[PDB]
Amino acid sequence: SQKHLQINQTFEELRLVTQDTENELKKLQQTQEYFIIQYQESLRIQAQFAQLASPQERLSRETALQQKQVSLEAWLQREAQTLQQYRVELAEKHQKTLQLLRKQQTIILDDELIQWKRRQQLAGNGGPPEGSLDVLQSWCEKLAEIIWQNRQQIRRAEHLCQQLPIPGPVEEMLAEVNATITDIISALVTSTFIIEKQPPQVLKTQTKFAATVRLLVGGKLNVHMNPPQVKATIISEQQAKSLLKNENTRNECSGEILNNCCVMEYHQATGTLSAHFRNMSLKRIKRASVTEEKFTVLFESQFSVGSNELVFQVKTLSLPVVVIVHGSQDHNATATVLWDNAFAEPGRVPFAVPDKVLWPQLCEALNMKFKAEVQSNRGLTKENLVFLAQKLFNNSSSHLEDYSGLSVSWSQFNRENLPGWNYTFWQWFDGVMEVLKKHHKPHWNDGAILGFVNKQQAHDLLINKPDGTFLLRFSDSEIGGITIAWKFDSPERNLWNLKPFTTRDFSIRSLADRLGDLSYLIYVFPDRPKDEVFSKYYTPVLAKAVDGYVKPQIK
Ligand SMILES: CN(C)C(=O)CCN(C(=O)[C@@H]1CCCN1C(=O)[C@@H](NC(=O)c1cc2cc(C(F)(F)P(=O)(O)O)ccc2s1)C(C)(C)C)c1ccc2scnc2c1
Repeated sequence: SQKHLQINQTFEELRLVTQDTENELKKLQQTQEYFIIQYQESLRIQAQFAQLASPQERLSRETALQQKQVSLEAWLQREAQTLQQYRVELAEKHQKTLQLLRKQQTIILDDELIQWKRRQQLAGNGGPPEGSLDVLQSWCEKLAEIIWQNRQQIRRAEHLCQQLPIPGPVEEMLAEVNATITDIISALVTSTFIIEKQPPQVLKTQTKFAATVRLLVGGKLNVHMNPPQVKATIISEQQAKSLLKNENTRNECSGEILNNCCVMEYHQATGTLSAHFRNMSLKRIKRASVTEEKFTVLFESQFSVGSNELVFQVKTLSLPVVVIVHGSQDHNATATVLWDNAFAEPGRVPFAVPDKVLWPQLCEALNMKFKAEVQSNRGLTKENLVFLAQKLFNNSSSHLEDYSGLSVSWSQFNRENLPGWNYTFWQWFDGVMEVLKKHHKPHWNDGAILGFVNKQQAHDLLINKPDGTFLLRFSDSEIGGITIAWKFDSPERNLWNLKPFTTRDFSIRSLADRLGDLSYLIYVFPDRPKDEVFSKYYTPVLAKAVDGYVKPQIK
């Protein structure tokens, strides 16, 4: 990888300095224990002076006992300042380790984890998959091991201090180290409670749904031994906003979810601690445009780490969800989700989005969504984007760079209607994706549908072509309509436009079968023979058993 090597180098340095301070601490314990024994030897001198009944040998033993006393008192005094100096040195080393650790955690949590979440958010719009949490968990486990080893080293150092107090700067250094450890652990625990698999963002009521919540530090802390219950709740955008500023009622919810409790399972030979909610269902939704109303599944859990007196209340909000009830609401609910996933700013307050965006930014969102909806690598070309910009901005320019600095508001996108129509831009664009997705994925993928050309453009492309040359185009006046533009010289007219076919027409007779019926359609623009493009789709009429055919037979 690239910057991942520097992260791994910092982990190896943190591992080394943590081992060094463990070695210094064992030495500090031994120095203090030997000092305690030597202090008791100085008390043993005074008892020895009271044990000389004896006659002439009393003077010889007294002079030696006094010399031992002088040397031991001088040793004890030097050792007391050595104990002091080593405590300060150990505390300075712990401070240094915690500062390097804070910088490393900042990279993992505010950079790498945020990028993974942004990829997850964009995947909701058709973007490339976030990928596995394997390296994030591997990094978080190391942060947990290093913070924990350092915490138990400083608690051992504190215990040596309470057993043999030496007043001075050490107490303030230890208080500062304890405040630092407490901040690192809380940030790590609260930030590694993440949603691995988001619930659906266009959420239909009474529909079984799933979500997976994982705790990246579960394996390396005392959490997997007593796996906590995770509770899912649906809350409104306002309730989510109040929860973030801690100004909430502690129970506010906007509906009920069935099978909303789940105990995290620990998977050994992976180290993963996760709650797999597989059978959730929105039983009811409480409402305050319904299709613009955002909710979030709040996941919350409470667990302790290593000790009774160390409990965390973790909370994580899913990506905003639009709740629907009928299915016909999915199309408008999708626009709200699309704009949010694409244009949410980092560090925003629960579910704020920019009012307007630049046309190239919207292009990137529509192309991503289009490719995922039609399941093709054939997305929106520069010419398709120009056609869409012309429809949106009511502009004539055929140059994509002329739209680069133009902005599109949420209202121009899915509120106000296009120039002379009773529909919005999004309704039209989603009408195209829906008619393609429903019946024409292989035709779109094959290049059989030009689509994003206007009536005048189709006219100019077909004028000088042989009779019977045609193209398939998206209708301007009918949502989800596909119209045939064709050239065929006749006294009354040479360039023709067929009345659009919609999903109802396609359900009665497929596009390819209708094209096969029209004998005046001979070449698909530019020069491809019709049967070469559509014959694989023609229906081979099958005889029926009700008509006496005992075996499958084509008529
Ligand atoms: C009758 N059967 C069985 C057929 O399939 C034959 C084809 N057919 C027709 O001939 C229909 C019947 C009425 C006239 N007609 C036409 O096609 C005639 N054309 C038309 O009636 C029209 C052409 C356009 C083009 C657009 C447009 F370009 F897409 P837009 O971008 O929105 O401006 C919009 C509305 C119309 S109405 C034509 C060929 C001049 C004769 C037709 C076409 C589509 C449908 S959908 C349901 N019935 C039909 C019938």
